[PDB]
Amino acid sequence: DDKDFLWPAPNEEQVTCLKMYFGHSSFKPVQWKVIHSVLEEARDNVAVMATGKSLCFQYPPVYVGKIGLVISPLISLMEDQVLQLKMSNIPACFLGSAQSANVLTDIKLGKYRIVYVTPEYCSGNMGLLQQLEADIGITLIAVDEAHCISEWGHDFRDSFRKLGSLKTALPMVPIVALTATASSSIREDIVRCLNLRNPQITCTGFDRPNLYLEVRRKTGNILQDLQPFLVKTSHWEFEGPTIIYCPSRKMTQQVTGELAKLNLSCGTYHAGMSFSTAKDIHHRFVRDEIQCVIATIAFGMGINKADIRQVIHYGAPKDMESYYQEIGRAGRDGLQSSCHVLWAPADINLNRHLLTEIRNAKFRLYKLKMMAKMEKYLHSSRCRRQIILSHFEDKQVQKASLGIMGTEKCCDNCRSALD
Ligand SMILES: CCc1c(N2CCN(C(=O)c3ncnc(C)c3O)CC2)c(=O)n2nc(C3=CCOCC3)nc2n1CC(=O)Nc1ccc(C(F)(F)F)cc1Cl
Ligand SMILES: [Zn+2]
Repeated sequence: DDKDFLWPAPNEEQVTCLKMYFGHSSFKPVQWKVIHSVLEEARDNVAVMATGKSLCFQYPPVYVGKIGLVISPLISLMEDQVLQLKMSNIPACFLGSAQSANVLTDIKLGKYRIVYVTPEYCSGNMGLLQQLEADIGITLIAVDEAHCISEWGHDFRDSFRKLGSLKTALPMVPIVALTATASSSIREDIVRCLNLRNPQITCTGFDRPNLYLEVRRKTGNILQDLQPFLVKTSHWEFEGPTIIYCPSRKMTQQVTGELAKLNLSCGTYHAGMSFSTAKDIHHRFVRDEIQCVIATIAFGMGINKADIRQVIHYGAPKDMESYYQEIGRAGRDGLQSSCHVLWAPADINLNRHLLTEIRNAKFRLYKLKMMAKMEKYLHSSRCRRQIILSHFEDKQVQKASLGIMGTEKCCDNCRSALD
């Protein structure tokens, strides 16, 4: 199941390095997402993990035989990670003012794969980083406890604000900012204060008991299907901020057309609109000038909005992984939210036909497997949350979710099994 989520697939050399230096035979999907984006795209990342964090930033410099810099204020934990790396035959060291001249020389020569430094040491030694980059090449800079750069976080540190010059001093080096807080507002501050460019955001390890899951059959008559979600007001509206994800541009236009007849505060978003009208819809939704966005998969990434109360997939989703990213945008404030899929067998027939249009054979098989998992989820009588967590989350999140599973607030299948 985990291997199906890996896109693209790791090669043999990547797998051999993982077994030899990290004692693992396979990458976890979130680990692979960060690692692949660093190695192949030199992309900045924000990795939010609630508790295998170290592999994300330790594996890429070890694989390419270069240097990964790790910035952290947790001195004892850095010393322990240095020790664990050495026990696995990985040259690593903690570099600070008390280090020997002989150690800095081997760092300068590219003999150490991972170098741990405090933020204060890093701030006062930028020229050394420019020298390491020009002579050896820095694979990445990891910034641990990254929430410390935020003034509205719970642990602001003066030593962190100076890390905003890393991107200017080393423009080609990707930064992997790591934190254990899933706060949406702290994440936007991490991105801004570190000067990250189009960062890949990952967020994993958290159970989300505030997300109610439901799958229901459609009639195709749009208003008949959406009426149960609507509240007559003086016009009509949803309970709160809502996203309606559709499988095509035409469906976004038809759904928007029906809600516009009701004078509902809404806007359409798809990749066929002009840049200015897309920016307008995005801005109006985050400023709460519109309550509902009717969109294709093109809408969602980079949306800093914690109070999405409802996600509706109007039509069977085509891809299980995309569905997971989309529902993950609901209730980031921790308050009650709902994620509903309204589907019909005809949506699955059409989704399957469009899959034949993917010319790359390897990508078509990956998308076919994401589609088959989505179809199994839709037709299932089992707990929806159990299925989702089994595909995407670790055993501790699965174990932690056992409290909500089986109860009236879990999913539609737990509610039906109850009575
Ligand atoms: C889906 C991952 C996720 C997120 N993302 C949303 C999608 N995304 C982007 O849009 C995006 N991707 C790339 N680059 C940029 C710039 C982007 O914005 C990546 C981050 C995301 O933003 N958050 N926020 C949290 C919080 C957890 C606790 O504190 C509050 C907030 N957790 C997440 N997760 C994990 C999550 O949702 N798992 C989960 C657990 C149970 C169920 C269920 F079965 F029970 F229903 C369903 C799901 Cl999906
Ligand atoms: Zn359930």
